[PDB]
Amino acid sequence: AQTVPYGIPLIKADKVQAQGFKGANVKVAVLDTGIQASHPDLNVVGGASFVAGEAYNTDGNGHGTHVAGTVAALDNTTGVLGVAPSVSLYAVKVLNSSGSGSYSGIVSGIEWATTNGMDVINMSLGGASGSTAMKQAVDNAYARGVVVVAAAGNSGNSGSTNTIGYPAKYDSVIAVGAVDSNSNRASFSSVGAELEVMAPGAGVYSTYPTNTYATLNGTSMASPHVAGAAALILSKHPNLSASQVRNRLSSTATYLGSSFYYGKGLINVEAAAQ
Ligand code: NA
Ligand code: NA
Repeated sequence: AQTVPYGIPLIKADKVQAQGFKGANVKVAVLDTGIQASHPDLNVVGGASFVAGEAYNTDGNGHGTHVAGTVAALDNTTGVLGVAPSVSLYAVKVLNSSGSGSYSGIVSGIEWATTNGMDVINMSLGGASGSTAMKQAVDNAYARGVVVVAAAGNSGNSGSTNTIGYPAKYDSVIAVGAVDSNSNRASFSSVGAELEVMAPGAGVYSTYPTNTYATLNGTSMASPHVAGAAALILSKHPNLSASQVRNRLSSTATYLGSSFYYGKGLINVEAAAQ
């Protein structure tokens, strides 16, 4: 009745969940295209909208509900299952239905999450260039205790070329890369020195607008696995700092190969949340 997306077992989320740690009472904001809050496998407690004309609890694109689903789709007898199924989900709409947003929508969205007490911030969005506003934004959210996790990018490797982008490029934000189910890197996964960890990314099946589920590809999909894993780490050890969580994710990761392609490795929430 309920589907267990290959990702959950691949990062050992099921192990920690069996320990009784499901991300409960941990606040998680998803800066995206909105969230089809009425979806039966999702529980959006609240959020804000920084895109004109669109509320925060609707997903005109689909990307948002998908990424929310990876982090916290309700542990029940329907749909899929999320990495941290008991987390407090927050929809922070910063991308419109085309999957585009402005530096100010995004900056406003981060500023809100930091103000409102979010523990983890997930950003499955990016761009070629950053901004002083965005950099200072993520720097504060991080310094204030938030775990900012961002997609690395989907530009492959152009040789020496660092295809990693903002917000992921910055050092207060964890840049996540995508591996398939065989634990191999994905052709689209951006490469660069600031690549931190690898989380499932190809063939990711999750919640999709209009009460259904779809399969997507992208580091957009890798990202919520880590935003998710940070939540299980925080529920189990709520006294940890963002740097302490970040370190556990990266330090216990399973080595796959060169960091310019894999960062420290594929993540392991069981060893991390140890
Ligand atoms: Na479910
Ligand atoms: Na980074």
